[PDB]
Amino acid sequence: ISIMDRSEIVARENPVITQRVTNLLQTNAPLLFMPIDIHEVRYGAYTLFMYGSLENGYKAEVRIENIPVFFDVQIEFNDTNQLFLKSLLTAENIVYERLETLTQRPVMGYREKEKEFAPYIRIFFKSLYERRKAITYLNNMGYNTAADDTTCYYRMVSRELKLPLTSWIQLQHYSYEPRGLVHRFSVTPEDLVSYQNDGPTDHSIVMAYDIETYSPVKGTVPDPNQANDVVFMICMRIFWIHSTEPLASTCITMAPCKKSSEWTTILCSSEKNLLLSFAEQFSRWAPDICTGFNDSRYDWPFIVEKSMQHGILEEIFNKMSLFWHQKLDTILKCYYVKEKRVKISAEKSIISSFLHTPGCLPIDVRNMCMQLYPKAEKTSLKAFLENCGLDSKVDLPYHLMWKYYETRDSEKIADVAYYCIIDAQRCQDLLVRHNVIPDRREVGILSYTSLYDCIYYAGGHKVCNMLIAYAIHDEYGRIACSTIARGKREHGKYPGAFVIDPVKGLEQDKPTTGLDFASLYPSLIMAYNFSPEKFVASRDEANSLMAKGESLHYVSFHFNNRLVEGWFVWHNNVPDKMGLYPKVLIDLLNKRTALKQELKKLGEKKECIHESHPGFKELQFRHAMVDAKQKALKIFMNTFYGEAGNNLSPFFLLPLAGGVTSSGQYNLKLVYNFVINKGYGIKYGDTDSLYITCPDSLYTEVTDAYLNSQKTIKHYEQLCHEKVLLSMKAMSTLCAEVNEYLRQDNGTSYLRMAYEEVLFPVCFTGKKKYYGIAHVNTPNFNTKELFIRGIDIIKQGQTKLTKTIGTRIMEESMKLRRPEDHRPPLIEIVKTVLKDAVVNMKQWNFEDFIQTDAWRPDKDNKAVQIFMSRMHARREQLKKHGAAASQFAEPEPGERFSYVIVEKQVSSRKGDKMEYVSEAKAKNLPIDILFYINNYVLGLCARFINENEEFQPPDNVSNKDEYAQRRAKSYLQKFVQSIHPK
Repeated sequence: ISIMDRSEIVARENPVITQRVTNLLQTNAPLLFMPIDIHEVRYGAYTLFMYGSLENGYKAEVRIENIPVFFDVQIEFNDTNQLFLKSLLTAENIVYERLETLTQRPVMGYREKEKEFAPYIRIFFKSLYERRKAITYLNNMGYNTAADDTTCYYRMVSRELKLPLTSWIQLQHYSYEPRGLVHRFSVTPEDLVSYQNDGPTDHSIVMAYDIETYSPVKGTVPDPNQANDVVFMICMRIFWIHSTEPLASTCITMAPCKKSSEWTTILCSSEKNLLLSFAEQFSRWAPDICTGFNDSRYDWPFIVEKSMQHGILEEIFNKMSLFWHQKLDTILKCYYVKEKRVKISAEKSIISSFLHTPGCLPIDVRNMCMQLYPKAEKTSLKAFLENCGLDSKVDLPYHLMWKYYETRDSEKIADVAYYCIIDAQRCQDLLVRHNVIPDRREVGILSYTSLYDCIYYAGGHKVCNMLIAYAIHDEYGRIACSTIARGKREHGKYPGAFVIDPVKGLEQDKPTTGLDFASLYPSLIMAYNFSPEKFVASRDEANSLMAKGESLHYVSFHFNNRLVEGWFVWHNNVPDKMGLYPKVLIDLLNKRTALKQELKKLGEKKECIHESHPGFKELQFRHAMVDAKQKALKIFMNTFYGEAGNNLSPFFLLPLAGGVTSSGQYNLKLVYNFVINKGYGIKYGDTDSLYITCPDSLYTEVTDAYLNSQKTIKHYEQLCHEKVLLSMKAMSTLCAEVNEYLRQDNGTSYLRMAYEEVLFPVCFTGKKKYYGIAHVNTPNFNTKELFIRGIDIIKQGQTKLTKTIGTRIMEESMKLRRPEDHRPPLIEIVKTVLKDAVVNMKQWNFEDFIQTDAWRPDKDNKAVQIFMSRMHARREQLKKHGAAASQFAEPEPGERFSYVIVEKQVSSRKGDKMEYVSEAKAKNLPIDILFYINNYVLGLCARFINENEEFQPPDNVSNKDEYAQRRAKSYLQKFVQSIHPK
C-alpha cells in the first residue's frame, strides 16, 4: 500500500542528497539540520527539544542537554551577601546548583567608565520550575535581577549561545540514535554551531489539511458538542516548505469515495475510525508544520471535541507526537491551546485554539493573512485568495454538499474530496507565495526566537530579545539586561505633537512635495544617543557631567500634568561612547543597506538572465531569502520605537520615550522655521513629513516667459514641466542645506532629510489626506497612476461604479489648466462630475452596478432581513403561476447571485429593490442608480467636501467631524436630487 513515510518520500524526491546525508550519518560527520518546532521540559532536568528536517528531508529530533540554567541579580560579590542570598533562597526550599561571580554593565542609568561595570551573582538551576520560582521570589523581595526570561527560556538559550532557532544548524558531534522515522540526536551546547552561510535548499515538510463536517439539521453550522453533528470527511496534502507541488495526498471519508490517482482514499466506518486513520496518516507523514485556514477556530476545536466525545484524544495525541507519552489531563492543560490571544493589529486581535502536537508547529493561514493584511475587512479564504491574486474552484455551496452526503453518492463524495483537496492546495499556495515561513524565519534569526514566537506573538518581545542579544556581547561590555516590567505602572498621554494645519484645497501653481525624515525615530535615537544606559536623571549629576566637558542633551516634556526631565550623554560620534540603542540601530541600518545593495545586484543579475536558465531556481531562491531578510530588518527597524514607547516593555523608560517624541517635535520645529525663514511655504506637515512649496520668486522668469509668449496649451504644459524641474533641483539643494543645518545642530549626520518625488498637481483634503501626480525623476503629466496617501479609494471600493467615479474625479481635478482658463475648485468639479455621472446614464453598464451579498440568517442585518422576506414572499407568490424555484431556490448556503438594485415602481430599504441577474438580463429593467449615488458613493466623495470652510461645524459641536460629514452629505444629496429631476 502506497502510504509512504518520511524516509521513502524524501528518498524518492532527493535520492542523491539522501545518500550523502546517510553517508554523513554512519560516518558521524558534521551535518546540516535546522529546527522548526521547539519544546521544553519545564520539570526535572531542563532539556530543549528541536524538531526539524535534515538537509535531505529526514524528520529529526535534536535534543540538547547540559544547557546552563541561570539568571543574574545585581548584588555585590562579598561572601556574606552570597550566603545571605542562599539563605533566603533556601528559606522557601528552592534548590539551586551553584553560584558564579561576573561583572556586567547595568542597562538602566548612566555610569562613568571607572564605575561602568557592576557586580552580578549568578544562580544556577536544574529545572525551569525552580528558576522561575526563585525569580518570582527575588522580584517579590525587590532585588534587581537580569537575564530573567520566565516564560520562554529557549529564547535565552538562543540568545547567549548565538544560536538562531529558525536557521540552519551544523551538528559537529552528536549521539545518533535512529528510531523509526525520528532520527534522535543527543547533543551538548558546545558542539552546536549555527550555519552562518547561506545554507542549502530546505527540505522541511508542511502538511495542509481541511475538514468537512456533517450535521443532520439543515442550514446550521455543525456543532462539535452535538452528538449527531460529526465529521464525515477530511483531506490532507504534504509539500516542501517552499514548493507547492504535493509530495503525497491522503483522503479519509465516511461514504464510499471513488478511487482517484491524485490522492489516497482511506475509507472509514466510524468517526472514531476516521480520527484514528487521520492520526495514523499524520504520524507516518510526521510533518513539520500542520496548517489550515481558520483551523484554530473551527477545525482543531471540532476535532478535539470529537476525540473527547469518543474518548480517544490521548491516543490521537500520542500518535501525533510519539516523542513523549503524555496523560490526557496533561494534553488538555498544556498541548491543547484554547482561545490563544493572537495579536493582529494595534487594536484588533483574534482568538485561536489548536492542539499543539510536539514535532509539528501548527499554523493558521487565516491568522497569517490577518497579520499580513491587518486592515482587510474581507476575511474569508476566497476573499484573501483573489486579494493575493489566486483563483479558487467553484466552491460547492453547503446545501448541495449536504444532499450529496445524505444520498451517499460516491461520485459526489469524490467531488467533495476534490473540493477539499483544492482547499488545502489553496491554503498552501497562500502560505507559500506570501513567503510566510522564510520571512518569519528571518525574523526569528534577527530576534533569536523560535518560529512559534514568530507566529503566535507580537514583535515587542522580539525587539526585546534582539536588544538583550546585542547587549550581552563582549565588546559592548556584557550589558546586563532584565526582561520583566519594573517600577510603578504609569499610564498617560505624551504632549501633543507639533501639528501644522494643512492648507486645505487644490494646488495648481506651486509644485509641492514632502521632505520626509529618513526613519525619524531611529534617526533620533542614533543622533541623540537615546539609550537607557546613557540616561541621566539627577540634575546635579548632569551638571557635574557637563563640568567634565561631556556633551549632554536635555529633554523636558509634560506627562500627566507634571514636567519630566532627563539628560542623555551624547556619544560624540565615538563608537566607544555609542549607546546600546544607537549601536543596535547602526548595526541594523548597515545590515539593511548592505542587503539592499546586494539585492539590487542580485535582481539586476536575475533580469540579465533568462527564466529557463538551469541556475534560475537557485538564483530566485537567493533573491527571495535576501528579500525576506531585508524585510525582517525593515520591520524591526520600524517597530523599534513602538516597543521603546511601549510602557509594558522591560526596557521602557518614560523619560526616553518622552525625549524621543519631544526631539522629533523640536526637529520638526527647527526644519519648519528654517524653511520658513528661507521663503519656502508649507502646505502640510505632520510628525515626519513637510510638504513644502518653493518661493514664487523662483518661478518668475519662466512664468513671464510663458506670459510674454502666446500662452498656448503647449506653452502651459512646458511652463509646468520647467516648473517641476526647477522645483526638483532647487529643493534638492534645499534638502542638502537642511541636512547640513541638522548636522550642525546635532553634531552628527544620522538625522537626515530626504525627498523622493514631487507633486506639482496636488490637493489636500484633510489630515493625512492628499493626492497628486508623482514626478520621481522627470516631469510627466500624462501619467495615469496617481500618488495617493490616505483616501477611501484604496479601501477596496467594490463596485466598478465607485472606483470609476473616484478615478474620474481624481483625473479631472488634476488636469493641467492655465490660470487664464477656468480653474474650478474641488467642490465645483465634484459637482460637475456627479452631474455627468447621474444625468448621463448611458456611460454606465449593468456590470458596473454588481454588488455581492449572501443569505445571512446569522448576520441578519435589517437590510439583509428585509431582503430575506422580500425574496421569500416573491418566490412564494411566483409559485402560483410557475417558474419560482428553478434558479430561484433558497440561497441558504450563502448564495450571492451578485444582487443588483433594479428600478422598481415607487420604505427605501435595500432589500426592497433586489433583482435577479437572470431576471435583470431577461427583462433589462433599469438599475436604481440614484440608490447607489445617494447611499454608497456619497461616502466616497465625503472626504473631498468636509475640508471646505463653510462645511466646518461651529465650535459648539463636540462631534465636529461627524456633523460636518452629515451636513456636507446632505448638501450634496440635495444637490443631486434637485438638479436632476426625472
